[PDB]
Amino acid sequence: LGTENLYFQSMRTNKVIHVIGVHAEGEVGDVIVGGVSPPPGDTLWEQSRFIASDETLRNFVLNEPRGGVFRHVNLLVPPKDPRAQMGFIIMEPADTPPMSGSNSICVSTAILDSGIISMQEPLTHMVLEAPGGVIEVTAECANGKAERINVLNVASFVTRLAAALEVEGLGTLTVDTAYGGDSFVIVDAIGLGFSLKPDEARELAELGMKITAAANEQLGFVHPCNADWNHISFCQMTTPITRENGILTGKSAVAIRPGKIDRSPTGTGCSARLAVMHARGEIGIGETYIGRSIIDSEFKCHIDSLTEIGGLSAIRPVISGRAWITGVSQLMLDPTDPWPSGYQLSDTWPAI
Amino acid sequence: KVIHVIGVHAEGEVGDVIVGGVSPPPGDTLWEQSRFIASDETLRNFVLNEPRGGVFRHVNLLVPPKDPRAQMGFIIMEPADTPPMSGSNSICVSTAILDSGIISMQEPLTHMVLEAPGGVIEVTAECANGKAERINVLNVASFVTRLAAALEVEGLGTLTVDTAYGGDSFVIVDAIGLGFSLKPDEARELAELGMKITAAANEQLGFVHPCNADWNHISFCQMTTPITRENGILTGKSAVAIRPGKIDRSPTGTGCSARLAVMHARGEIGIGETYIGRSIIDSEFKCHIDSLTEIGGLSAIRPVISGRAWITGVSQLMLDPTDPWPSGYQLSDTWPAI
Ligand SMILES: O=C([O-])c1ccc[nH]1
Ligand SMILES: O=C([O-])c1ccc[nH]1
Repeated sequence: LGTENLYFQSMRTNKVIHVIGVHAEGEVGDVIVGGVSPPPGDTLWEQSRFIASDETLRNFVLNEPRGGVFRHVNLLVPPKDPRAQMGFIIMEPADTPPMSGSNSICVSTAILDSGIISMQEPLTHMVLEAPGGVIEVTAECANGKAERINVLNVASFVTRLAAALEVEGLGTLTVDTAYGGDSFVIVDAIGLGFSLKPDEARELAELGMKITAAANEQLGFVHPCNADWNHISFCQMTTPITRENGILTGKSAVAIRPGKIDRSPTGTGCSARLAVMHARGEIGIGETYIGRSIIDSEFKCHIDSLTEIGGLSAIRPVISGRAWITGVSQLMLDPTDPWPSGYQLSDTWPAI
Repeated sequence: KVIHVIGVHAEGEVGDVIVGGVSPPPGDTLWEQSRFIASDETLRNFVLNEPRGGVFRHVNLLVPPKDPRAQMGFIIMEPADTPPMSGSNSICVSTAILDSGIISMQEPLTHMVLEAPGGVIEVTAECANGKAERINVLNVASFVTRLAAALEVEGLGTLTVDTAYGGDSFVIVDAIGLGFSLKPDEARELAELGMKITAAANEQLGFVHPCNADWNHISFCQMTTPITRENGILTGKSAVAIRPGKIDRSPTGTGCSARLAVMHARGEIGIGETYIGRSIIDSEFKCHIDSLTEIGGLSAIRPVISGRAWITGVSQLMLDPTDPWPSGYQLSDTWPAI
């Protein structure tokens, strides 16, 4: 990657994990490329359950002093599904989910830019496996770089349309719940008094935690084909969709536990929102939808095809965005460091 | 274009060290060079802001020293300031310098002289098996500027505080009866209370260093619990609030220096007597007063701060010219707003 192979003899006793730093439309998605053995498990899903329950890797790479609550880190593993060329496990600050759009884009970009999978130009096609299923990727490549990644995400669908939700201090809200590769409660920000400007980030994150907590209590979440994913991960706070020079476009702020707004438009969020829109006849197959984030970054999306999941109408959405490499690192653990799993403090890692 | 960084923390507090890829800033003193870093902001934003840094990082730039006494210089980049000195960061710098081979390592002890923007510090590193395991730093002259001054703080009435310099500037206040324990899960509350006290101290008391007019504000609020003795050794805990709202994970070497100046002014500790400073996560700096001196008309001390650092990784930071955020960004969810 235009990087030097650095070596320091005084560090020879440290365990070492090789990471490529990346963000997609502003949202960090670092990629572990070396130093970590595939977790135990016959399925990728099972491997991800190990990562979630064991916690050792998660804490090492996500906690200060090496990570920070703004990071996500993805572990590359061999594919289990014969269709796939590479598997990956997504580690978010407080969850290990079935999918993540921005992180899948980071993974695709790191894999191709570093030569882990060979690059064709102008297009590279590959199949990756996430814990929540196989995804098909088309990378637009030029000059040895993967410039834009198009991801055919897993089946997305509505679980509740216009449900009532009681939240302390806010009375009764009307919300949707849906799956886009991860689970969402979706609510209008305008009625909550927000326009989704960047200076609102902390207030939106805290408001989002509260709404997601209420939704998990009152509504829950069921994926008809995944009995293991039974909670709402995210609160997606939206402003209404408009048409700009012919193209449908909408903004949201997605609150990630324990309290951080996605800097990207949230690929799973756009997938979920597209599922609601299609259910209400607000968009059809093929039509472009531009999702925007709190910092005005963008994903270009469309519905690729329709399908069905445990008898629910579903969509296969495409999410497209760009990622950029921010660095390469070797993470080390000195056996005498008194914080081998890092630490968490409420000043920089939101409590609760 | 690639910046080479050794990641380090000293007693929990991050102090990454840039060891290659960045030319020294213009200036005829290290202070002038640090002023360029502070005003230009390009390097600071790139290494401290997300997506590469985070509000919990500090990053140090090695440069050739301007002071003839020194062998290596460094510029400390903290989240909202580029200050004269930082104890934890000087320990990370010393550790990285020796572990990387930038200055040769002798065992069992290496002696070196470094230059921070606030002046020259003398370092003795305890080295074994090719590693610098413990760093002993003779910090810059430290002194009290006000003992037991009144400070009005909204919601708290009137506090009695000290202001002092330990290589950076402090308002020092007793946490007992302020209603928080010095515990990791009170970190956010303490950081916010600290910002508020520092703001009040800057408005009502201010800070002047006799030797340099640019060191003209109070950087930190040091919230203490009373001195005790543990395992026979005088010891005290503090939580230091770093702008824009983070508690030092180390005991704060400049804060220990300032507290020692107060203690000495009050006859609570003599020259050579060990004092252990403790942090919110119970990490430790072993300190003592080495000697006495005078700064302008002020009585002052030369304190030694001792701590251990550990390498967290080695990194190469890069910037893609099409990246829309070449200076990163700051958002209030993870980077506390002013
Ligand atoms: O893009 C996404 O789906 C995502 C989830 C969390 C952060 N980004
Ligand atoms: O050890 C210190 O002096 C320090 C200042 C800021 C963080 N640590």
